[PDB]
Amino acid sequence: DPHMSKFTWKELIQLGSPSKAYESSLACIAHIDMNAFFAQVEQMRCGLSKEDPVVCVQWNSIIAVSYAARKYGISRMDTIQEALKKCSNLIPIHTAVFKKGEDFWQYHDGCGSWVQDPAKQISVEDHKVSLEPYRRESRKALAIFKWACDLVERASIDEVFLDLGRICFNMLMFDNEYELTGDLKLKDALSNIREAFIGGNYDINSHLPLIPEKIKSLKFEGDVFNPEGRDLITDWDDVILALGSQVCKGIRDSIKDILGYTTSCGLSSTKNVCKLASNYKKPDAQTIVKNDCLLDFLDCGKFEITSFWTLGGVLGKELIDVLDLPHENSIKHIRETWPDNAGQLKEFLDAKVKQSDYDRSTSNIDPLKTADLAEKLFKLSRGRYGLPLSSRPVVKSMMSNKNLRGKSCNSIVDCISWLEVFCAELTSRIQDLEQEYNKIVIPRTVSISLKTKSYEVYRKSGPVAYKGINFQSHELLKVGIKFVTDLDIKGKNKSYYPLTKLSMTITNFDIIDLQ
DNA sequence: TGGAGGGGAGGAC
DNA sequence: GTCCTCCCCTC
Ligand SMILES: Nc1ccn([C@H]2C[C@H](O)[C@@H](COP(=O)(O)OP(=O)(O)OP(=O)(O)O)O2)c(=O)n1
Ligand SMILES: [Mg+2]
Ligand SMILES: [Mg+2]
Repeated sequence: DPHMSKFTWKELIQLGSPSKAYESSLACIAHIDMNAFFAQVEQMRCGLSKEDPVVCVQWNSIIAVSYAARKYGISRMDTIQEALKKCSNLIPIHTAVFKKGEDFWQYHDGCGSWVQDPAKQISVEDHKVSLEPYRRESRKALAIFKWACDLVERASIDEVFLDLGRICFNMLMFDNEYELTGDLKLKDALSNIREAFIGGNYDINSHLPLIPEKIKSLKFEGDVFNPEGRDLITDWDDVILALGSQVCKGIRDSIKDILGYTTSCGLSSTKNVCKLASNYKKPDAQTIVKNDCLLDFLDCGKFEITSFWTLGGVLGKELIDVLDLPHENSIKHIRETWPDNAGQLKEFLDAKVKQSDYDRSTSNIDPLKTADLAEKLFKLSRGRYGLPLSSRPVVKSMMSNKNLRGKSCNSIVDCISWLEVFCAELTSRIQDLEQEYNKIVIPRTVSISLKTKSYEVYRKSGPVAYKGINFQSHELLKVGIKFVTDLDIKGKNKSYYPLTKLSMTITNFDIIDLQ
């Protein structure tokens, strides 16, 4: 019915449910990504400004580039020498490090491979990286996001998704202060829908009324992706998204004012579109993708099917083959080749996998789950694939890793020396989590993984005992030593020392709430 | 890249 | 039944 909204009361009311808000076509999701994160952390640690060309350095690689340094053409994974050729006033700052034989990490400022003095070197032979300064700042940001929003998923060290559903719903229905103009409040613009909601006489399966003309005065905060110049507010999804953009800006300002960090943000009805949108414009920007602009955005030429989370590896490449996708404009191709429903694509997939020709042992497509795959591709190609936000435990796993150069791990005694660093590092991380979150954090399972001189991988995992935080490092080392000596035996008569990599990972934890 | 963190399949136990 | 090994996803 073109006399009514495309959306129902059900879809609007479900914004107030944390468990179901994501499946609403009115969903309002934000993806927020810290700009040049490790470089910003170092900038703030060193009392530097947004104009200083900082780069964060790990061994000889630039692993984060401030926006000031980007103006010189410096890119992530430039070598430090390459970057110095591009910018005479560069401020390279090495990550913090642990020294082999010590049990604490620190910064050695003024030191690195670009320093002439051999007294101010940070040797790859005798140190390991600590990412803990970045992890600490990430946890501080997470606390601010969770204070502002009831459903936050940490997606990586510098990324979160927010479900703004409750905030948007509540603003839409109950906010009596928000002004659209000097003469018009949100409460008056929305008098019809609020009357209906408070009156309580709607049927959940009925469509909403067409939006009132007065709500078209509501503004989006940020950059609205709109190359075709479409009308900004035409249905209730736009209203919710505009309100969400106002809230998101306030949250991002809290991050900036409290921690000092600039962010980019993407706002849309789905996690996958939000993630693309947050990367569209940087630094310090919010890109908003309206439902009516989804195809304009997805087809702008920046993106392919492999741009979507889960599709950037081997499965994505198999799909390119299986679906005969072109090398460019694959998203539009999927949309137009199976234009009506996902059943069209499922039929195509079922035929491909039913062939005796198809190798189930090497494929990453589950032949029993082609309905799910077809729906996922069908909806992703339209910007309408809604995934829930998880919200994670305090920790799930914890790894300490050292890739080894030359003969720096040439025997079991060297292995154990590095394991001692790993155990000190992990125990310190666990202790910090226990204090910060008021928990008991108990490692249950440990995995040792290593690579030989010939790059062959050897792994072993198993249980670790628990005796309290004061014995944690010892308990971890006990298992580490057992596993490295077990693997040494397994490597007998084979190419082994010197190792090229050794790592320890606590792969399973128990977490106990206190208070 | 190195140095992370997430997640799951399936045979071993 | 759960555990261990190996593999695939991402920043
Ligand atoms: N392969 C990678 C990718 C990233 N990082 C680190 C350094 C980054 O600062 C941080 C977050 O990654 P992003 O991809 O968000 O990159 P930045 O925040 O540095 O830059 P942008 O402003 O483009 O987000 O993780 C890393 O160590 N190894
Ligand atoms: Mg970032
Ligand atoms: Mg990122």
